[PDB]
Amino acid sequence: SMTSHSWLCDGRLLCLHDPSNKNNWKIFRECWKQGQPVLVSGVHKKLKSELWKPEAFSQEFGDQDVDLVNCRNCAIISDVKVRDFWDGFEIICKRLRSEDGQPMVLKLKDWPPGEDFRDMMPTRFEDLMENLPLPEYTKRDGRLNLASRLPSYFVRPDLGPKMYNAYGLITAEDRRVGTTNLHLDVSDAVNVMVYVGIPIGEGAHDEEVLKTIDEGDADEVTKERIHDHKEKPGALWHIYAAKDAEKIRELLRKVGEEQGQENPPDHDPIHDQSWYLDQTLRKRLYEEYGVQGWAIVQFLGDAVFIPAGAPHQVHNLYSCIKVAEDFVSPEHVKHCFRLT
Ligand SMILES: Oc1c(F)cc(F)cc1[C@H]1CCNN1
Ligand SMILES: [Cl-]
Ligand SMILES: [Cl-]
Ligand SMILES: [Cl-]
Ligand SMILES: [Cl-]
Ligand SMILES: [Mn+2]
Repeated sequence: SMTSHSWLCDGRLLCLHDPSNKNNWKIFRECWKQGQPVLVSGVHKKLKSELWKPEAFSQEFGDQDVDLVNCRNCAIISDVKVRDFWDGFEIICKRLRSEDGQPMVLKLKDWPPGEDFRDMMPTRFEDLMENLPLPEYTKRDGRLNLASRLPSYFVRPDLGPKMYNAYGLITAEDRRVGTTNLHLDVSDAVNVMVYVGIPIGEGAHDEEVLKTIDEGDADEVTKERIHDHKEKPGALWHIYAAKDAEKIRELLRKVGEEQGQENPPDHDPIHDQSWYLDQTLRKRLYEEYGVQGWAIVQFLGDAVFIPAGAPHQVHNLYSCIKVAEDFVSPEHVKHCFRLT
């Protein structure tokens, strides 16, 4: 009952349906050469589901020391146990509370740390790397991944993968906050949604998630994946073409000045990783600068391909475990060159 692919974002986004189809490159490479992001669905069906549960991470690693971020105000919670994060992932009555008694929104910072994923979790590492889509691009030694083949005239990505773990944003005020603020990377990346935790306690929180997707500018086919197929939505992305990055910098310098920030005329608001483009800012970008983006809802098992140089931001709808691998495609190697 499956086709090779379909379109999202009104024809502007390729969606591949079979993550292990040996002919995916033939559809992928034209969209990719044009600087577009790409979605691949179904990767969860390829993985060992018991390796990707929050309860297993808490049991195996719960005594490690970590720092957390309060997503609502960017405050750092220093030197707590990683079980203090995992045990509140889905069960809200266990979640650390603010001084005022609210269940907090928390991101687990840099865990596993640096390049340690493979050493700490060798079985997770194997399960992910063996099941990544477009493997000639995405595997450490794929024929179309230049990462291991480039001289020092190019910025090379760290050894991955990297895990991205954070709770869902909850309230109407939370609609304007990012999980990961607007930034860009000089390498390509593939980001896989390996687990979505839809809570209980303040369970009945479904309604604010629909208003967020709608105001997020999501297309009508993406709204159908909820109501028709009952797939689990993880996170709302906005991605912008690499060619539009300077126009985005101009908007954010004008807004920083309007808000009384005192910045030099050359400072880089995208590198600062301090902005989240809310509905007001995304409309201003379109109307005042002529820039359109891609609004993407990443469901359980969706792999998002983010092109080198493309500004992007992430807003978790529910609690998410994401795992990402950097790579260097020949199509986009210009973005990591250190001259001209
Ligand atoms: O994966 C499938 C599949 F399950 C069914 C089909 F009719 C076509 C494909 C595509 C994918 C890329 N090229 N073959
Ligand atoms: Cl490009
Ligand atoms: Cl492991
Ligand atoms: Cl491939
Ligand atoms: Cl961030
Ligand atoms: Mn990134």
